[PDB]
Amino acid sequence: SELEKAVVALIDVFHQYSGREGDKHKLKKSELKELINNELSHFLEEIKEQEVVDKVMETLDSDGDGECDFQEFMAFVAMITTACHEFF
Amino acid sequence: SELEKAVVALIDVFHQYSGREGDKHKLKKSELKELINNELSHFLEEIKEQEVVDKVMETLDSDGDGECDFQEFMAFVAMITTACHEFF
Ligand SMILES: CCCCC#Cc1ccc(C(=O)NNC(=S)NC)o1
Ligand SMILES: CCCCC#Cc1ccc(C(=O)NNC(=S)NC)o1
Ligand SMILES: C[As](C)(=O)[O-]
Ligand SMILES: C[As](C)(=O)[O-]
Ligand SMILES: [Ca+2]
Ligand SMILES: [Ca+2]
Ligand SMILES: [Ca+2]
Ligand SMILES: [Ca+2]
Repeated sequence: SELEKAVVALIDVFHQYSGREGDKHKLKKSELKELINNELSHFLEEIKEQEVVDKVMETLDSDGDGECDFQEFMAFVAMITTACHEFF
Repeated sequence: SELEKAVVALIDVFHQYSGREGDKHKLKKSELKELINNELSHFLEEIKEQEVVDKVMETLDSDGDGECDFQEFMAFVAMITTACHEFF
């Protein structure tokens, strides 16, 4: 179904980005930035400044380790979906 | 992108199911049951018993109003994705 498709897309995109460098299970700042810029260009403004990279991670980073893990990525997804859900 | 596709699929599926009866913004038990049975047949066992319908809603229903709203649907999605994410 389309829902099952969306579930595996969420898994797949996190993984193409998280596995690039360092911890293959977490998104560092440069990997988060590339995900947003390449994969969310219709929902979010392109990130061009280091201070925005820094602030975005600061916001997503619930447990405070400096990176975005899968659960944190999932909360980020829920935020965008809710924002899109109620624009309409 | 495939991620933006997944975001709009999440919105769309909740809405086709929630708007069927009563509150057009919330999933009652029969609407939740149909969503899981029709749209999650590869991830979850088909629900055939009222006690399972009752227990599933009890689990998803964080604020205690007897129905599943959008934020609660989003937490349910995060649970299935995490379960699927780490099966592999
Ligand atoms: C082509 C679709 C564009 C039409 C549209 C839209 C729209 C309104 C608000 C958002 C959005 O996702 N923002 N996310 C935020 S503010 N951060 C969590 O997206
Ligand atoms: C065709 C794919 C089947 C292969 C597979 C798989 C798989 C393992 C675990 C789950 C799952 O989503 N369970 N969700 C639960 S337990 N409730 C929150 O799915
Ligand atoms: C070694 As690689 C292509 O996952 O950065
Ligand atoms: C009136 As209807 C087709 O949204 O249940
Ligand atoms: Ca990484
Ligand atoms: Ca973190
Ligand atoms: Ca309803
Ligand atoms: Ca509820």
